[PDB]
Amino acid sequence: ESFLLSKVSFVIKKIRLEKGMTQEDLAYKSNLDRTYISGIERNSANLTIKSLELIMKGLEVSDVVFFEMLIKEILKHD
Amino acid sequence: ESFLLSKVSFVIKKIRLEKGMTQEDLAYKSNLDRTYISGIERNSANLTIKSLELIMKGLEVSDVVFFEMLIKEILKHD
Ligand code: NA
Ligand code: NA
Repeated sequence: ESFLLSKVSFVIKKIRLEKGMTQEDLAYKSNLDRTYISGIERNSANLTIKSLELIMKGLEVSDVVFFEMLIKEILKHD
Repeated sequence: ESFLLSKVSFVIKKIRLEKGMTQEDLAYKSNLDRTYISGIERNSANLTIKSLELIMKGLEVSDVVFFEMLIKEILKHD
């Protein structure tokens, strides 16, 4: 897993926890099942753009805020 | 179910999410299985004191902090 794949997983999980959400709440709100959410948060290699859009909606985060949090994580830690 | 039983379950879940843990992470660290953790989060009626001590250990919360969070929930919301 490259730094980018680990940090896409990292930012999904970080926002989910910031929001007080379980994996099962995010599964329900993203229309992707709980094993799929757990899998993505471990390795985001095969997460598709369509599924990332569903997860941003289920986190109630805009795409701009999600990608800004990702860029900050890359800049300050890669 | 009474406010007490609901609030034991609420406080367990609240600390679990504050610790960034899934139900499987907590099951593993408490030595109680995932279905047992999920059942007591729904309804703590049959949670024993010994299982509660295993859970507080798996959350790495002291019994004093656990019970102080429960009293603050009861006072503020009941
Ligand atoms: Na996908
Ligand atoms: Na559950």
